[PDB]
Amino acid sequence: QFEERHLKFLQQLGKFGSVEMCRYDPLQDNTGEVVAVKKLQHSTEEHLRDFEREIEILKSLQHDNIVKYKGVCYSNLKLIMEYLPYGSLRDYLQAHAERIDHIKLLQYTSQICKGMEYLGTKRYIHRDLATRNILVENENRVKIGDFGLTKVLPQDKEYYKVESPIFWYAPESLTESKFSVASDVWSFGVVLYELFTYIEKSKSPPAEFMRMIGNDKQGQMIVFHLIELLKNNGRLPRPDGCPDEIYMIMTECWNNNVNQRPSFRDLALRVDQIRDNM
Ligand SMILES: Cc1cc(Nc2nc(N[C@@H](C)c3ncc(F)cn3)ncc2Cl)[nH]n1
Repeated sequence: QFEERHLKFLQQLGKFGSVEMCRYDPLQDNTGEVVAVKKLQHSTEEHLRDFEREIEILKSLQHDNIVKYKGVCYSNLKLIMEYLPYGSLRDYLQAHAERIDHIKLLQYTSQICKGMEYLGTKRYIHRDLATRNILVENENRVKIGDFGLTKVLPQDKEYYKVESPIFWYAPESLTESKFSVASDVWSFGVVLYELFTYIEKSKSPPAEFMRMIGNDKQGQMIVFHLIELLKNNGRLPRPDGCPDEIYMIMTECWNNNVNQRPSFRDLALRVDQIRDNM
């Protein structure tokens, strides 16, 4: 119930659709809060339907580590969310690496873990866990910030079959397009990896996987060699300075065996506990 004429454009925030920063100024004086505004660019009939489910998913979530839904706006459906001022975790970490210690990295880890644990109780599968999709609210709090690929599990099965972010994808997601809580855990493992690399560019999952495959490989061979690599227990390497106990968590998340991957409940308790030993 936001009126389009009351959303005053401040700046673009980034790019299935674009995000803008706007001030909702309903009294048309100069007051009112800044908000984030997501819309589709050239909306095909399939994209609109998916965007409408994204909205209902986001509207259905209330959690300290999940970005807050505010409303919608029709002229061109726009989704209105709270504005989180420190940007993506990926960008915040690059910008402020010098001030972020391992204890802080594990505070973030733990909050992402709690948000995912909560998603799992709603039977939601995120499908796009990555630091680019986590927002920073302040130095002490991060929020899962985008739900554009998120799906609801069917009532009677524990997975769901659908450019993908292939370097964050579990093997069964690459080979069968099967997504589950277990494949979110795989990707979480990649998130934890990103964090302890501090986003040093040549240590990103794409750069590393491309070197391990061979930087000669292009187009469509890439995914085939990645599947092969993962099937042969090829893995992203331990980041410089990542403690043994943390890399062990990553490697456990990256089990080819779906059922042997840990739960977000398990992950949250171990990370919290490692945090205290520090
Ligand atoms: C929904 C929302 C976005 C913000 N804020 C910012 N967003 C962005 N980029 C967008 C594309 C983005 N959206 C979601 C996400 F997970 C990451 N990045 N850059 C800087 C800021 Cl400050 N507050 N609320």
